[PDB]
Amino acid sequence: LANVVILATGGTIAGAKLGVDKLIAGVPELADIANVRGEQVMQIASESISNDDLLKLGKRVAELAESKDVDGIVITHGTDTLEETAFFLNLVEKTDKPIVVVGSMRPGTAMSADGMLNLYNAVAVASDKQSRGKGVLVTMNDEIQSGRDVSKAVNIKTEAFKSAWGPMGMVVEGKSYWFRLPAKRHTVNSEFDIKQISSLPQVDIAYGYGNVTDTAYKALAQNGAKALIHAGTGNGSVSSRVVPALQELRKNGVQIIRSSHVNQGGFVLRNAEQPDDKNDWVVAHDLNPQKARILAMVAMTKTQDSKELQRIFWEY
Amino acid sequence: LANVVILATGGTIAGAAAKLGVDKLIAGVPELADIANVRGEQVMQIASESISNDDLLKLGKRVAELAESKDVDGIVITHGTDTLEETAFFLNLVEKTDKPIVVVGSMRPGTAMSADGMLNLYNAVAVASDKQSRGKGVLVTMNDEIQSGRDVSKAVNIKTEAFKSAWGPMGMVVEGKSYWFRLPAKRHTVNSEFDIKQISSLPQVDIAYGYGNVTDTAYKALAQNGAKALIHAGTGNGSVSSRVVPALQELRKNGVQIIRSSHVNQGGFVLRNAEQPDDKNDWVVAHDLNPQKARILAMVAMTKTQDSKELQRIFWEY
Amino acid sequence: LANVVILATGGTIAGAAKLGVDKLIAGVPELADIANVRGEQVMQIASESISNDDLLKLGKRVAELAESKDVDGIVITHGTDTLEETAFFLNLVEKTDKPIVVVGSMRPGTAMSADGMLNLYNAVAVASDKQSRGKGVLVTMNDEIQSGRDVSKAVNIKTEAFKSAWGPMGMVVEGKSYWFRLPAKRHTVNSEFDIKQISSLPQVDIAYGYGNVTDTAYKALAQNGAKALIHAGTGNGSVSSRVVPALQELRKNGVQIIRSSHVNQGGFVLRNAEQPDDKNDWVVAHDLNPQKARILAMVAMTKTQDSKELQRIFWEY
Amino acid sequence: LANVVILATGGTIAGAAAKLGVDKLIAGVPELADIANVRGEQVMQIASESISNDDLLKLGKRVAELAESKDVDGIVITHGTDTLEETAFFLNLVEKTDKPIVVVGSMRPGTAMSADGMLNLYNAVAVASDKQSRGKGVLVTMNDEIQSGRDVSKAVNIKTEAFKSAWGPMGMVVEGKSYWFRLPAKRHTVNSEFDIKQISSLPQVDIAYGYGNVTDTAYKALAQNGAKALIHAGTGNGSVSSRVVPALQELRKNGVQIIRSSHVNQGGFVLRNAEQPDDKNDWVVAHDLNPQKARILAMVAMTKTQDSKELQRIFWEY
Ligand SMILES: N[C@@H](CC(=O)O)C(=O)O
Ligand SMILES: N[C@@H](CC(=O)O)C(=O)O
Ligand SMILES: N[C@@H](CC(=O)O)C(=O)O
Ligand SMILES: N[C@@H](CC(=O)O)C(=O)O
Repeated sequence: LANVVILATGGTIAGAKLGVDKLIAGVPELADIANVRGEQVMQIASESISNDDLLKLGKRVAELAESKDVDGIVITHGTDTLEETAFFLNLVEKTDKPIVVVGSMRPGTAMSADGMLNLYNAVAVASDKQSRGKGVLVTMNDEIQSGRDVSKAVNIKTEAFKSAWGPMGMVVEGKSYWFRLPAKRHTVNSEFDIKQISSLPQVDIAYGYGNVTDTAYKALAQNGAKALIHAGTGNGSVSSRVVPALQELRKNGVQIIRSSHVNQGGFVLRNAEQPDDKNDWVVAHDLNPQKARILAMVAMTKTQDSKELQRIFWEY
Repeated sequence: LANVVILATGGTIAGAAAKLGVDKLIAGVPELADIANVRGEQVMQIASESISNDDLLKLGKRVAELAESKDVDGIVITHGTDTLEETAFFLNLVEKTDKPIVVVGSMRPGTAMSADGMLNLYNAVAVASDKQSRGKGVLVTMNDEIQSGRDVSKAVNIKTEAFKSAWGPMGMVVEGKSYWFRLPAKRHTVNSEFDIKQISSLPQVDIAYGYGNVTDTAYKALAQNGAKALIHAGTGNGSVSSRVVPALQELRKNGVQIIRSSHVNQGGFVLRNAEQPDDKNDWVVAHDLNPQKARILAMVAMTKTQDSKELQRIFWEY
Repeated sequence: LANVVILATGGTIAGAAKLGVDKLIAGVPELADIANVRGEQVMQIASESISNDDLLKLGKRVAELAESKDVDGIVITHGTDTLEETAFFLNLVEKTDKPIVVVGSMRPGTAMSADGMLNLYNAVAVASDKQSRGKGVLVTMNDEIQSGRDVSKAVNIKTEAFKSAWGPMGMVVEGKSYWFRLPAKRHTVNSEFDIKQISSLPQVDIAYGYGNVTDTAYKALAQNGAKALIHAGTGNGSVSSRVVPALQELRKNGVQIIRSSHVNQGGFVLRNAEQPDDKNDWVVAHDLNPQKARILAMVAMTKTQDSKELQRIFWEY
Repeated sequence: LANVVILATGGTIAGAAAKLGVDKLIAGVPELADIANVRGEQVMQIASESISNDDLLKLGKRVAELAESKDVDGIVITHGTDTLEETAFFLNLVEKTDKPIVVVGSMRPGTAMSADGMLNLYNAVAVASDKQSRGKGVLVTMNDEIQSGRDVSKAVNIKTEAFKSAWGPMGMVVEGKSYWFRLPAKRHTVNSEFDIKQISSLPQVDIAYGYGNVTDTAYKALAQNGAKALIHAGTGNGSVSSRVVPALQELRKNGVQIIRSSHVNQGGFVLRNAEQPDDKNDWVVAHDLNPQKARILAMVAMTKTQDSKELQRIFWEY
């Protein structure tokens, strides 16, 4: 049987009160499908995660990917920032070993609680040869989702996690069924490595909407942001009122990254709504504002060149 | 034939955004003359991502004058897509009329191959001319759909199907004809307690985003710059970082309404007292409304009340 | 507390369709907090094998419970395969404002993370709720309140199996109902149809359109007693060259021809667009998928044989 | 510039359906000259709902000779939307080439307002011309998307977003540029074991629907009239009424393959041995393939094997 480690971090799947040992006891069928062992990396509500928490989780994952005693890794996590952690690990963990991030929308105490099967399915996928080299996976709602572009898109319901580019597969009675492969750079073919990463630069997000001002953009840069993800309307559109503040912030050395709150499909096109070449801005392509923040943080451990940041938004 | 007035505000539907005047928009769709007697007004000429609260008030005031005119049966607003959903919701809350109000944009300018603007405008006029549209609240007619101005949202970039609601389209418009499948359940227009006739100004409301390692910085800065309500665009169920809760409690003590929305915009809603102790903090949940919609309702509402219980009731009924 | 009766019909919700209604209820003790619940076993079937006579029996029992002063709301537990056919049929023929809720599960209560427990809780919560009065028949899976009219089994395996092209009308969360849309189409109290009057349904069958299809399924189904054929066409109810002559002669010999599609996620079949329905005296099924259009074709033909009245019905329900 | 040949077959994309020649389709998109050296051929002029197996063989042999030509870089087929998905999957199985093959149609004719054909055709040529398309299998380029011809389906009537896949678009095409976000996982084109150069005819495969009170009649008449496989378009997970199981045991006993598909088409798939005992019956499940797509794959598989176990492998790899 495969050797799988579960790194627990908290979340509703642990309602964040249960320790990894009771999560494992909760799903006795795990022993039918893998030799499982757990660690408690942290116990948090994922809306409260820090950059310190990600670095600790990422270092611990790498240590396990380097052990020959570990065939696959499952991370139990809060749903609220599951997508951010999943994408982070996709960029920085240079391993073909299966990494599965999994949450639940209900606590194990609720009627029809989703955690038990989610965790069974995360271990099955963590144990499957088909998962090797696929990059980071999320195994909720009987789907295999890419950790790059899966997002918490529906509140309350168990089908919370969607990608604009579709599920890559499904998992049913412990069996993995593939229908698509990834096209963007991940894990083994990533240029980033958590091994070379000691700290993450500060990246914040400001929201675009009618009558918005430059207040959040200025205040976030004054308080440490090295890049601002603009969560614009439409195709990363920027108010004529705020454009001059973004110009001034870029000259001031802040990367201006044009994402959107248009998250079910499509992508932000360079030079369409704003003269990005002229302003030395970047477009976040299809990536939603919290995903763009992660790719921006990870990329700026390696470069501050707006041209290289654009290539990285076009490749990951 | 109904008397339909087209109010032009700009947008890609008038693009080469916001370069063609209403008379060339109308002259580009000669078939309008078959379904209605149309006339045009230029209310403004803007890229809608650049809208001000001043422009919104101006539009709500002009719509109100046309609605009470006996020579007007329906009103079409041509508009940029980027904040179409904000304007549509605003009109839905403040125009106390039964007459059809339709907001319409296009994802492609009229010069582009396979431009969506001509059929969109034809459909908007058809819908605004139709007795079925009366009393339905503000409607949006893109991609052959009749969408509620309340909860339809620009959810897909680039593609002509950009506008979605979590609760589906209410109907379709095909070859000029409206087909209804659902009716609105939330208060609007005729049955709203709000009225543009009594609204001349709007309180400042701003939005801040929730994500990993977020700080209280944006909330504090926005409140220092005049925000009377902060929309929290939370992760998950309006969830709030432990590092941010202290600042939201101070800001509420200071008289700033705290309204928990989310960036989980495909379905579901934010539940009172689930992720945060709203009753304890005297906060409001925004129910199913996305952050930009919650802003529009928050600021229409606070023309009338600062009581957080009334604001919660409004977020549950509108 | 509301008085709610559960009628059990089978389905994976009752899987180990092997569990009696008394076990289903006991397996959700929380039902005691939200209603006074009684169970009856109407039948114990896999819903893929349901018959017209199952439908009438279930409908006639629902009508008797609706007429009773001691019943506030009704829940039917049902297999998911034809849940959408039963829910539409009940929406057409039950003349009552009392809540009727149809419910199944995609996994048996024996499975890890079984969905049947919360589904039944939700069905009783919604059947108990005054908000449900006058709304027509409802389906309460995946935390949603779906219209029985146009909800369909659209996704295999997963618990979000039920979708409507027109979206969920609401949700049910911790036993409370949250409404966002109202039905537009005729249902229940405003229906011209009544299960009280119906003794037996006309025979109605369905044939599929596809490349290189022939007229064979259509003639064989009519030859074995179909009074109406639901064409499950490509595209906008499109009909092959090769099939149009056989459908014209069937119509000529009194078989109703109803143009549906296997294009089910949205849109509708438009009269006179792909085929000259006025000339052929055919009918379009509007938005209704083939199995839905079959239900409505059965109910409609208990009243009329006039193709124009059938088209009016397919435009109103 | 790339050499792209357009094989025209009819459809709404050529409507005044199937009335304009390939020259008029080329002339109505003058910008194609900017992106490729385009040449055409009228293969047939039909409403795609009337297509035959003869039409498919002739089109697959045409596509094969052109792909074999060193003066052709990519191929575009202009087609009716009703059976576009069947043709596309057919070609993705039988055309052993890394050269781009794009099937395209339109939901509105080019005379309608905001007609979708011009941009769809431009995009099909752009993708057919793109080095990124080589090796990807057959593509469909409608609604600014790049869809796999394997599993894209006409899922929405009337609207230009008609074509969807359960597994999402692979990419998008915007201002003639291709943007990829997934790759195919299933066997196609060059790694197919099937080849149009070896196929002179197709076995007869027919489709029958499952629903309440369904009987065995359709299954028996279709087999009596020549079917060698029946595609069972079941409720749920390929479920079969107990009124019908006996009839299908009989037909399989008499050599007719029985392939369990479903009318549950937005997601999941039909699981072997779950709803019916397929090992015991010697039946095949269609996996994620919808009934019309299952038929295509059955027909093509049945030109190389009558072994139900080999057919099931094929349903699992393609
Ligand atoms: N607030 C919780 C929600 C969840 O886990 O579902 C978390 O992310 O930890
Ligand atoms: N930025 C433009 C885009 C559009 O109209 O599609 C606007 O909102 O005006
Ligand atoms: N075949 C079962 C499926 C289910 O109930 O989920 C039935 O319809 O009875
Ligand atoms: N009936 C037409 C429809 C279309 O092309 O959109 C066809 O398939 O030929």
